[PDB]
This record gives sequence, C-alpha cells and structure tokens, in this order.
Amino acid sequence: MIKLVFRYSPTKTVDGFNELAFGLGDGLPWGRVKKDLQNFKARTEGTIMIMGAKTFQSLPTLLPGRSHIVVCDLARDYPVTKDGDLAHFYITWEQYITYISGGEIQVSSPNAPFETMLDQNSKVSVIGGPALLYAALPYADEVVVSRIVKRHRVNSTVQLDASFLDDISKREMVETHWYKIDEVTTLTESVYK
Amino acid sequence: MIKLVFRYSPTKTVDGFNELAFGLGDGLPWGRVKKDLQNFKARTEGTIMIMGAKTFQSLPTLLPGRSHIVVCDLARDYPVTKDGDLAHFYITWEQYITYISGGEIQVSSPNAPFETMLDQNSKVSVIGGPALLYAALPYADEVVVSRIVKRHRVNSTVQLDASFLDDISKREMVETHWYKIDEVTTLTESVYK
Ligand SMILES: NC(=O)C1=CN([C@@H]2O[C@H](COP(=O)(O)OP(=O)(O)OC[C@H]3O[C@@H](n4cnc5c(N)ncnc54)[C@H](OP(=O)(O)O)[C@@H]3O)[C@@H](O)[C@H]2O)C=CC1
Ligand SMILES: NC(=O)C1=CN([C@@H]2O[C@H](COP(=O)(O)OP(=O)(O)OC[C@H]3O[C@@H](n4cnc5c(N)ncnc54)[C@H](OP(=O)(O)O)[C@@H]3O)[C@@H](O)[C@H]2O)C=CC1
Repeated sequence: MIKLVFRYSPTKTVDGFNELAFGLGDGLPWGRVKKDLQNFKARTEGTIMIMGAKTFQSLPTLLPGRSHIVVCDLARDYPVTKDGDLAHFYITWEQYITYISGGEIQVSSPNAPFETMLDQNSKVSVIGGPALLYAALPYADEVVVSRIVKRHRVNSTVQLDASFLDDISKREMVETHWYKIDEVTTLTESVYK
Repeated sequence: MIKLVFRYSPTKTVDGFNELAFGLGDGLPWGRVKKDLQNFKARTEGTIMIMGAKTFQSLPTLLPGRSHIVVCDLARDYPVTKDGDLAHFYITWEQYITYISGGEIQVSSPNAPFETMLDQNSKVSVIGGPALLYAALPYADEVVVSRIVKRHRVNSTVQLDASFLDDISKREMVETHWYKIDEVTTLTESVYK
C-alpha cells in the first residue's frame, strides 16, 4: 500500500502570479498549523514514512511511532534531523524506484547490520520532496492532499507543479475535510483513490 | 530538452483481455518492423539516449551516431549489448532523477576519467524501461509514442499501464503518422507536446 501525504498553499507572488507554495527553507510556507500537524500524524499512523534528505533535515526530531526511511545520495553524509537524529533506514533512489514500481527491497539500519523486507504488502506513506511525490503518483493507491489557504501571501523556496495537482484530480475523490483554522486561514484535506 | 520515444502494441491475452505489450524477453513484441526502426533512428537523431540496463542488453550493438547513457545499479556488473559493447556513460537513478527533474549532472566514462556536463540545454531521448518512462513523463517536453497493431495476438513479458497512455493523451497532439506496414500490420507514430 502506497499513500502520498502532502500539503501546499495556493498563493500569489508579489506581482500577482499564481504559485503553489510547498516548502519554505527548512520549514513550511504556512508555518505550524495544529490541525495540519494533527492530520499528518493520523494519515501517517501505522505506516513507514519515505522522504528525501532535506525533508528529513526539516524535522526538529524523529516523529514518534513511525519508521523514517530517507531516500538520498549515500555518497554524502547521512542527513539528520534538526535534533541530530539519524533515520531508521537510508535507501538509494534506485531502491526507491524499484520498490514503488512494484518490487521488493531490503533495507538495513545505517550503523548496524540489521535489515528487513519492504514489499508490496508494506504500508508506506511518501511525504517529502516533490521529486519523490511525482515519482510515486503513478503507483500510489491513495493520495492525501491538503490545501492550506491564507488570506495574505505566503513565501516559498520550493513549489509544486500545477500539472501534478491536475494528474491527481483525475483520480476519484472519496473524502474531503474543510476547516476554518482562524480568521485568515482555512485548511482542506482531500483523499483520492 | 527531454523527449520520450517509445512504442507498444495494444493486443489481447489468450482469454481476450486487453494488454499493452511493451517488451518480449530481450526483444520487441512485434519483432523487427522496418518503419518502426527507421522512425526510432530519426527521433533519436541528435540526442543523447537514456535507457535502463535490460534495454541496453536488448541491443544487438551500439546504435550508430548517438551517445548511450544507461541508468542502472552500479553495485552490479556493467550491462553490455548483445555484442559486448559498454555504454558511453552509466549513471545512477539518483543522477537520472536529479537531471530530469531540472538539475545538472556530471557523467563520466565507465573505464576512464573522462566526464562531461548533462544539463537542461542537452537534448535527451528517454527510450527504454517503463520505469524510466513513467519517471520522465512529468518533465518531458515532447512525447513520441508509436502504436503497432497486429491482426493476431503478440506476446510480451513487459507491459505498459493504461494510465500512462491516458496521462499522455492529456497533452496536445501535434503530429500523427499512420502506415499500412503489411496485410496484417499497421503503425501509428504520434507526437505530443
Ligand atoms: N507536504 C509538504 O508541503 C512538505 C514540504 N516539505 C518541504 O520541502 C522542502 C524540501 O524540498 P526538497 O528539497 O524538494 O526535498 P527532498 O527531501 O526531496 O530533497 C532533498 C535534497 O537534498 C539534497 N541531498 C541528497 N542527498 C543528501 C544527503 N545525503 N545529505 C544532504 N543533502 C542531500 C539533494 O540536493 P540537490 O538539489 O543538490 O540534488 C536533494 O535534492 C522543505 O522546505 C520542507 O520543509 C517537506 C515535507 C512535506
Ligand atoms: N519502446 C519499447 O517498446 C521498448 C521496449 N524495450 C523492451 O523493454 C524490455 C526491458 O524492460 P525493463 O526490464 O523494464 O527495462 P529497464 O532497462 O527499465 O530495466 C532493466 C532491469 O535490469 C536490472 N538491472 C539493474 N541494474 C543492472 C545491472 N547493472 N546489470 C544488469 N541488470 C541490471 C534491474 O532488475 P530488477 O527488475 O531485478 O530490479 C532492472 O529492473 C525488453 O523486453 C526490451 O526489449 C526496450 C526499449 C524500448
């Protein structure tokens, strides 16, 4: 089971052009929104989270309860959390593609012989790095996308391609949740199959 | 410039189910069709061809005039052509993704220090391995897809996902060529932007 779990904020540039804010430095364009974080935890519960190196680095520390697999260039130093934590498993892009495309891979701890099997029965959530998300979409069983809307502009250093959201909209939407976070913020979490 | 150049044959299984034949062992489901091979050469002319390991192995020898880049697991032996030829450059999936997603990578010859730059101005054709094709589609500038139709069933060991062809059909078709190859064979080459 492969689930995509990500968020974005449709916003405007200083000149009024549209853009889909995805990342802001080592954080999020909309900052820290309680409901957003709560939804994330519920959606990733009981799954093995897969993310890119910068996504792992953006974490203040390991998220409790879930295994963190990081896809990165192993020829470089291991990426760590803001608190210095290492991931449970680090895999190459080749392993990542072999897995999401329907294969099975063996993952091993970073500084230990321990290794286990990640196959098509494993429950996985792909969360960070548009590259990882775009690569997994054709093989995903479920897509959980959140749209955070702010009254005023939000900045970003990483954006999402509108074509990506378009490809997702082709899928069957089966669930949608809308929340008035505050006077200038709304959050919509939608589930596609 | 990223161009996808691939072919398939919409056929039926022994029980009448539909399937998109893509590969047959180390060859093609429809065998060797002159026009198909001629089209391939014209479409890959002046470009750097990128393919997976088995695709490289399916080649009787290096295709004259074009650089062959093979994306594979470098922890394994170098894949060679049916004639024993090595590719001009071998890169990892990480390098492949970094490139197609908009980056720049440095490629080096297999058994020599030589290395060069592959960037967004390079002219590339992604041809073999559905995994490579699915990964490049969201970043492609052009898609050249050929549909070979045989009167009678063709076998295959590798197939294409109908969703892939569906995603392509969303693009603007700008060219289409249909040929009556023979009494039981037709070939349609279509170009999407
Ligand atoms: N749902 C959401 O909205 C989410 C947003 N984010 C946000 O995403 C942004 C990060 O996006 P993005 O960069 O695409 O993320 P990825 O995790 O996809 O990519 C991380 C990058 O870091 C580099 N890298 C590769 N290997 C290593 C290594 N071993 N050590 C250190 N660095 C390495 C590479 O650099 P290079 O580019 O040079 O090849 C790679 O492109 C952040 O702002 C984060 O807050 C994160 C999760 C979810
Ligand atoms: N347009 C078309 O219709 C085209 C069709 N083809 C056909 O495609 C078929 C091959 O498809 P596919 O297998 O998806 O192709 P790819 O080239 O995508 O994959 C080759 C595979 O070979 C393995 N491999 C990885 N690294 C190495 C290595 N270093 N040495 C040896 N093997 C390695 C892997 O095995 P593993 O699965 O174990 O991870 C990988 O999955 C063929 O039948 C070919 O004729 C080829 C080009 C074009």
